[PDB]
Amino acid sequence: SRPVSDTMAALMAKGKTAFIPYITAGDPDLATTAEALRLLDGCGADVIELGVPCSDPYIDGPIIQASVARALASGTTMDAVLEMLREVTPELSCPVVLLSYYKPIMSRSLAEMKEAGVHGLIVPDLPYVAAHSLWSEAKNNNLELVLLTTPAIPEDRMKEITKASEGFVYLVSVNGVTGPRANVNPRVESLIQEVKKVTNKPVAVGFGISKPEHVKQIAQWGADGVIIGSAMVRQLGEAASPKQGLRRLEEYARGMKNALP
Repeated sequence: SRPVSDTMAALMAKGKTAFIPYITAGDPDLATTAEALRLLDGCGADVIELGVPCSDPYIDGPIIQASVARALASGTTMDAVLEMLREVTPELSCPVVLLSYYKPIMSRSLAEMKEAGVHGLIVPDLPYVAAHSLWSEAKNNNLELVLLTTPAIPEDRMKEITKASEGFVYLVSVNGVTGPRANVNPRVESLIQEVKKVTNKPVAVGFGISKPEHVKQIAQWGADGVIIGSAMVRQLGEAASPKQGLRRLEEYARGMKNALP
């Protein structure tokens, strides 16, 4: 797979928004996760966000919250995920971005991760104190650390964020937690511009997106990518069964993909 920064940069040269879906590793089970990764890839995922479950996913609404509990129950662990990606990534044409809270990745060497074929990593609650640590650690293992910025971040810290991030800038669309939301926050419109004004890094928007008109709007506004999670879990994870679940994901993923062309 080509690097995330690379994948993002090629898209923007052709003036396009990246389709970046997100599912929870282990929901329903690692075996279903794999297959799902291929569907999304076959559907058009330019980048795939894979969530690693942890005991306290607090920057997550109830939909993902439920997705994690299932993940833990089925027996998913960081060790297992990578083992799963190691044999699956060589099949994926797009890079995979691992997403997990600081807790599960603090006392861990990032070598095993790069071995699994993972390209990027996102840590929502990354303490300001360990930020340079993880940062130096990621780049030493050729893992692009994707930092987030939300509406609450002042103009100046946002510039710093944009400068230290790698792969793309994860622009959180709201201050609340992950979850549906019927309308795209209006602040995102000007915020996108504000970010692209002080940085040439790819700018991707996340949180909320769960309808085509959302992807259509955020794209027209200039975003370089749209990240969609809760809406994607709601299809594969809450389905009455793995089988149906994958079907729904296929039907939903393709639908969100057409809203871009």
